[PDB]
Amino acid sequence: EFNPYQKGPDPTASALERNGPFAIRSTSVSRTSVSGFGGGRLYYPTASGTYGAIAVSPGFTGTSSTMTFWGERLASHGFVVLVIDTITLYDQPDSRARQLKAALDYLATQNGRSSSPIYRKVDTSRRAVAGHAMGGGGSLLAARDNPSYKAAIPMAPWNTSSTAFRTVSVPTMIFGCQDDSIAPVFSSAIPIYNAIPNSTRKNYVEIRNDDHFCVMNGGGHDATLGKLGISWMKRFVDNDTRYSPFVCGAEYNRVVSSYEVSRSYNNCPY
Ligand SMILES: *[C@@H]1O[C@H](CO)[C@@H](O)[C@H](O)[C@H]1NC(C)=O
Repeated sequence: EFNPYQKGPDPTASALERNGPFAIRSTSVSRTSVSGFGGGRLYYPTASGTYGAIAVSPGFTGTSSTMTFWGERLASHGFVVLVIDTITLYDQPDSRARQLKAALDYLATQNGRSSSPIYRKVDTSRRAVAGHAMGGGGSLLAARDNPSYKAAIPMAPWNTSSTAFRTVSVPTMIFGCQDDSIAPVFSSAIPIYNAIPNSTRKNYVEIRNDDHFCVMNGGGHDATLGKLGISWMKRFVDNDTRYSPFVCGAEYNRVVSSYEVSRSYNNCPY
């Protein structure tokens, strides 16, 4: 099927386990130069063309410096990625959802500014969210409230009641940390997964024998979580069905049946 959003080589496991084939630059977004979020860190490919836009939120008392992995790893596979700082360290999930929307609106603005390093670099119609803990809840609430979004990746989601997510229509991949002692997977992440309609493309992958920061910088799951996140963004932000096997096929089965993973659920195939 013709796909104008397809970029980069045919994917193989080893390639998706490391920084991608797009050379990237990063720049700081000053809190003072934006409204509706606390600024953050911008990653973009230096090669020409338009790329999907992704906004990533930290959790409670979290800063963008703790998620630079996701900025670099996603951008280097061919996305424009803004890891936000929030207005306050203490912003709740609903607030983080509004800030993720403003962050994506910010990218759409900068796309039309001749001065911006991402001038003419953003496909403003192809937007996704992701986040850690209350940022994960926030990404899923932003997906609920903005059903034009292409993908959400909540990671170790925290407080928000599962009942909030019974109408989510955005393709959602959730990461769990099996021994999360802040947001226990069986009471926080898995009920959220289960609440999403079975008509929505979804996936849950849980990291074995690890706690709440297993998805964050220094978490020690770059190869697996990076591969799954790149693959989910590629599949849904870019409509790139070459990535299906990494979320539903042979390469997914090898990962979820490995010693690194304690659970997976999905409504594959897709
Ligand atoms: C949910 O969707 C999946 C994939 O389409 C399907 O295989 C499965 O049987 C569905 N579950 C229920 C309860 O219908």
